Amino acid sequence: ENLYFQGHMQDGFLTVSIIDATNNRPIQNAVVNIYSMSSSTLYQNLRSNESGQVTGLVLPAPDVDYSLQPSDVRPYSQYIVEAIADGYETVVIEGTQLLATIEARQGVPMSPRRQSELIFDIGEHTLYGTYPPKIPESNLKPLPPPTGFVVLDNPVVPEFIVVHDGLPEDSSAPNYWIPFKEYIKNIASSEIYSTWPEQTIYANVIAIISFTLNRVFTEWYRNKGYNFTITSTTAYDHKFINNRNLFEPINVVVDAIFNTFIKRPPTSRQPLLAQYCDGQKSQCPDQMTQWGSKDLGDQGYDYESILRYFYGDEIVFERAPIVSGVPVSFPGTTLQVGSSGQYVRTIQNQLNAISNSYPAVPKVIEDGIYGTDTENAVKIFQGIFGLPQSGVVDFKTWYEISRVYVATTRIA
Repeated sequence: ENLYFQGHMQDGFLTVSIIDATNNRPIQNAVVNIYSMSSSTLYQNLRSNESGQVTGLVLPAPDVDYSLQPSDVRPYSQYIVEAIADGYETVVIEGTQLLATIEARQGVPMSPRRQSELIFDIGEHTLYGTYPPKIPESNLKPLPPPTGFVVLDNPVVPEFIVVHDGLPEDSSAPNYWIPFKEYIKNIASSEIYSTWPEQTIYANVIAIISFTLNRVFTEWYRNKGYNFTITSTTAYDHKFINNRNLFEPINVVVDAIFNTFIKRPPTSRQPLLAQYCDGQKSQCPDQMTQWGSKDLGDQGYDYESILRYFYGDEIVFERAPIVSGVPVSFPGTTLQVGSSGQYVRTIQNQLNAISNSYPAVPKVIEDGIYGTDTENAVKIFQGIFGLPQSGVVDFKTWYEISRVYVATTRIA
């Protein structure tokens, strides 16, 4: 006797992206099967398109209401996604998590080669499952003295994070090189539900970035003699799940503010080691509660006041330099039809390169004039990587282009 009948299901959406793990190139015409979780078929023999994608799948998901309050019911569905493709070792993803009204994006990296298969398993979301609580720890850490290079004396967004999938002291756990923005998206997809108010996603993603960039900037684990940047566990850091699916509302937020962080006191060099907790299973004062920032989201607060409410009035928001592996930075003005010059020529040069791996991206004359041709290439590109198809190269589209350009021009 809930709102409806117990068992009621809504539509949540899915897009599957199949990429060759050795060169990041999309795989076309792979088979994609979907199953449920007891387990039975739902979709059979889906074929990936020329961008390696099968888009717009529709899958049942619990009532969205279960993800807007603390609940005993799992607020998301779990599915199995199977990718098969000739020449490639098959990949099964178990536990792909679907939220009603929202697009889940599942990435499938396949390696080239007989009867072996890769199984990635996605555990329970931290807001639902039970995970070891976060070992308490100080918010500010010691630093080496300033070398006087200012960019070196202050946080910069690295290009990669080296994640240790296990406790720090378990030397047998694997280390993965994750691109920064895919890292933050993976943490956020397990820490919050993307059916949450926009301003609440922003404020939680900035806490995640402050934390993560404090591990990077203080070189926490290297100066303790480990060969990694952060671990995947909830006790020392936050829950990272290799190849879990990301969510569209979270991806667009991160694309937009992935270099923004908290400083407290405002004179800090290092970003605040911003810590949180859900706020039902566990309390944590002087810090942020995930469920508590949802309330303030519901009550219409913006993100600077959500964070200032949990961490204090005096905090300031900083934007860190970004190493993207293209030695040009976004110039601070959106490029669009009409624009001209070297930044436009650089966009067109990157998109043409990308289009050798993603032929859906039509080619453009590389002349430095942002014409209809370029706006159409940017709209198709945006559409492939889950971005609003404004056809406009603002900050978030700039670094997404650089990210794919590098990912596909790296080994081949």
